[PDB]
Parts: sequence; C-alpha cells; structure tokens
Amino acid sequence: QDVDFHIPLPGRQSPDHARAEAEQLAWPRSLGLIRSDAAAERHLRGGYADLASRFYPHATGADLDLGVDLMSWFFLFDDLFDGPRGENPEDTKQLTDQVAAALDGPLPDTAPPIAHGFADIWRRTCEGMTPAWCARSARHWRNYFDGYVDEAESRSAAQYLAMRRHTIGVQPTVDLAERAGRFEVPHRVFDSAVMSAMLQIAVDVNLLLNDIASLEKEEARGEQNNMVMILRREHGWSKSRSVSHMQNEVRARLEQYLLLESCLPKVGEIYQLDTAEREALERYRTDAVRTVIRGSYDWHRSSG
Repeated sequence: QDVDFHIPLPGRQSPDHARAEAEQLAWPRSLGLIRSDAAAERHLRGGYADLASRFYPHATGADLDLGVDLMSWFFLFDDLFDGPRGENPEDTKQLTDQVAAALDGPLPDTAPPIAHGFADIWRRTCEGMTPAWCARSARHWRNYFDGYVDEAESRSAAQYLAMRRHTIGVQPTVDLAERAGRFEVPHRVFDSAVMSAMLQIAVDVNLLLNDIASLEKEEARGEQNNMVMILRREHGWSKSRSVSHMQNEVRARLEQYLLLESCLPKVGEIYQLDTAEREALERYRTDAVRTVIRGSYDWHRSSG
C-alpha cells in the first residue's frame, strides 16, 4: 500500500462498477469455486471487481461482468499453488493441463471446478471476435500456464523477471480489454517492435508495483523470490535502497513508455493503416494498454 509513483495517465473507472461489485458472487458460486460463506467474504475483501472496473473502464453490463469474473478466476486459480502442489513441476502441470485443455475443445464433467470456470470465461472471451484474434489469445494463455510450470521447477533479477512476466497475467488481461471494448488492434501492428515494447513495459511495471505493495506479507513467511529480496542479494543492498531503485525503474519505464507512444503515428504509416485501423490502434493505446498500467496503481491505493 501507499508508496509514491510517477504515473502520468488519466485515472478512470467504470460508471457501472458498484452494481458489478454487488453481483460479484453469483458466478464463482454457481461453478463451485466458492462453497462456504466465509470463503465468499474472504473473496469480497480481495477487491477484484474494483480492479476489473479500472482495467476495463470502458466496459458495461455483461462485458464488465466478464472482466470481474476473469479477475476472480485469476486469484482463485493462484491459491491452488500456495500449497505443496506449487513445488512439484508434475502436480502443477497435472492441473495446468486440465485447465489449458479447454482451449482445444469441451471438458469432461470430471474436470475440477477451476477448469470449468476457466472454460466458461474463455467461451465468452472468444464468441464474436475473429478466429485469428481468438488464436492469438489462446497462444497467450498457454504461455501463462507454462509460466506456472517453469516456476514450480525452481524448487538474479534478470532471471526473476524472466519467469515472472508470464505468471503475472497481464497479457491475457489486456487481451480482455479488446473483447470488452468489442474492438481489435490491427494484428500486424500488434506484432510490431514498438507495441510489444509498450506491452513489455505494462508487464514490468505491474510486477514491480505488485512486488512493492505486498512486501511485508511475503517477507514474514521467508520468501526470497521477491524483487526486493532478490535486489539485496544480487547487489548487496539495504532493504531501503532496493525499494527506491524500484521506484526509479518504474519512473524510467514510464518515461520511455511515453517516448514510444509518440512513435506511434509514424508506426501507423509504416503499416499503412487505414482510417478504421488507425482508430482501433488508438483505442488499444488508451483503453487497453493504458488502463492496465494505471488501473493497477489506482487500485493498490485503497483495495487489495
């Protein structure tokens, strides 16, 4: 909670958010993901419908619900690896595969509820979008899953960031902004060195914000796979020099984000984007990439 940062983007949040936070439970309940009332309340206090409403400021009604549900599923799924299952590449994969199976076709009734939940989400993420968009999203989900498997394997900052960039969930998050918004950035521009650089900054910034906010919690339990802990190790720094340096890393990433944003008009020329395309890319910049950057910061300033 509350550490100062340099984030020059407009804070926004969906006008339909309250109604969204109110009906939050019907979904995870009906899919067996939350059984008892104390678990429901343990959920309400993570504040996932709030975060959804900042990542997806442009959404409403069922489109906002799909985001709320993604946010819920995200944390529910993450819990299942807090156990012993998290240090054995084979129990992780064991699970992973049953969830990732949903990307290829229908699931056997005997699949865990965390996998039927995911399928309900994906069935809704893709309906109405184009086949190619759909396939690009699926590719992203599979690395997410493999991210968890390559993490269980582990029993260096550049090595830490390396594995963390997949497990964080940013990309499939951003992908959902397109679906909720009902638009799609030009596929050829999505693959561009400039945009993927903007995407790598959204990811990096998110895990640095995240690692700072939860500093006192993972510390009390001995975890050494946290940016702060790792930064004192590699460099031999005091816990306060490790935190300032991260604020710096963020500040510098945000500076550059803006630099890249200015190269965007020229990038649209290079790809000879037409009028509609030039616009879908504008939406993507302001409604998907920006919101994932700012939404998280605004959120860590009250909830979760």
